[PDB]
Amino acid sequence: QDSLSFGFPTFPSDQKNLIFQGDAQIKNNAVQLTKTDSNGNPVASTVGRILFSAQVHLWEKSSSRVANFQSQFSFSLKSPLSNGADGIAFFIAPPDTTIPSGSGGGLLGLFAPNQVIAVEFDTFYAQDSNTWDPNYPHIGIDVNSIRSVKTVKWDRRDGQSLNVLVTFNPSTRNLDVVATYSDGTRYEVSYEVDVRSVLPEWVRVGFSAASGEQYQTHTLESWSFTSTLLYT
Amino acid sequence: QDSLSFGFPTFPSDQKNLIFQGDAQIKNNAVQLTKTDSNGNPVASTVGRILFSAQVHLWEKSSSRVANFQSQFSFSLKSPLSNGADGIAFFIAPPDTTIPSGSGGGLLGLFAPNQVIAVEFDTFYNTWDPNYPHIGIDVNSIRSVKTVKWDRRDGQSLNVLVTFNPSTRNLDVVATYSDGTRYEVSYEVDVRSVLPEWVRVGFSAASGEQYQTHTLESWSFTSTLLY
Ligand SMILES: CO[C@H]1O[C@H](CO)[C@@H](O)[C@H](O)[C@@H]1O
Repeated sequence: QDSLSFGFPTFPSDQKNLIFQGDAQIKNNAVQLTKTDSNGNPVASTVGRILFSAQVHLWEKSSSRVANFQSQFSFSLKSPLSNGADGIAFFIAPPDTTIPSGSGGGLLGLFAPNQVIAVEFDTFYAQDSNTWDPNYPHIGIDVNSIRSVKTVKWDRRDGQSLNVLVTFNPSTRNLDVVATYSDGTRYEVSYEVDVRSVLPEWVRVGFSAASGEQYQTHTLESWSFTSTLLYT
Repeated sequence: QDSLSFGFPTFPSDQKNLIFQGDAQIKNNAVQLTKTDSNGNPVASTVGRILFSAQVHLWEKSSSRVANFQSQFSFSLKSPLSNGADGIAFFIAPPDTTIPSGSGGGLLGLFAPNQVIAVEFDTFYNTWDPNYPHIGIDVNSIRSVKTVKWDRRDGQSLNVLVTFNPSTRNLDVVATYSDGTRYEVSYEVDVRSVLPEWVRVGFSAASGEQYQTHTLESWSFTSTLLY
């Protein structure tokens, strides 16, 4: 299909179109990307992801078309500890994408110790961190093997849902990210990217998250998406 | 998802979200539900269907909701015969649905010699005048619970709109040819009484000893659960 749209106001336990990978599963009408115990508390050493089942036709070389798409979602992170980790990310990858061996912790279940576009919301501390202040969490845009090609400082709020809207306009090639808490606190970051140079014509979209020695829940509460091929 | 929609203005050969069953395959940027030879001519004894891969949440008991959905599509039938058979149908069925054994010819690859709702366009020859083709609505194991006379036009595209309103439970069908000729039929149907909460949607077609192409040219669909 040239066009595809879907919306999950919530995530009841009877899901059919989600592909669960790792520890990802539905609990309390939400997708718990990372494992949680009997009490709803997060645990260490966990990675999980979900992908929508239908593949998205991102671009078509034969018609010189590229899709205009938008992904809106909300999540919340909760941790008994003072420094929850590691983060959650919205990503776009080849259809057969699977959790890379050894991609736990700060690798978010997305990178091995490739072809992908992702927007990560990190709360973990990084030694190097050449694109953001390691002393504070950040939102980062990932293009292929370049993580955080662009970032913006962000604040972690235990238990608070963050509303995010990721939009891509093939005309300007701008990948725009806007995130806000319920009080209106807003974070913005955008970067130019020709999706044709990093991703195949057909892809799958979803989310990934992980917790290494430090942990926190990565609760995806809602998600809507739309894509339409446009000439160009 | 509570809502799902997708659109196929055409059907290029590099499909990813279509479950092809039987002889159904892509040719000339269209779905050829029934088999055709090297010259594109229809052949006898063939059955084929397609289903969109993503399941549709038609209704939900927990929240007392039923979806409002619309399915628009266009198809054309062609045959060297003056009595091309047997027909094409848009249908809704359980996600794991497969072509029933011995469902060829007049059974359109939908019925065995059963949870489903379908709108069929029959050209072969009762709740209808066998003297001419007809559009029929099928509910569960009851074929043509209601029908309306229809005219087959070799090689001409028939645009169709099938809609379902949960408030009235009316399943409406409107079909037209490019000259404006219009055919319509509607029937009240509580989807909860014949289909499970999650279903797959698609098309089916078949030709027995009499044949014709069943070419699905385009298809758009949308569904949203409503209170
Ligand atoms: C101690 O290191 C581990 O835990 C931290 C915090 O969770 C991760 O960033 C890291 O990748 C390892 O998994």
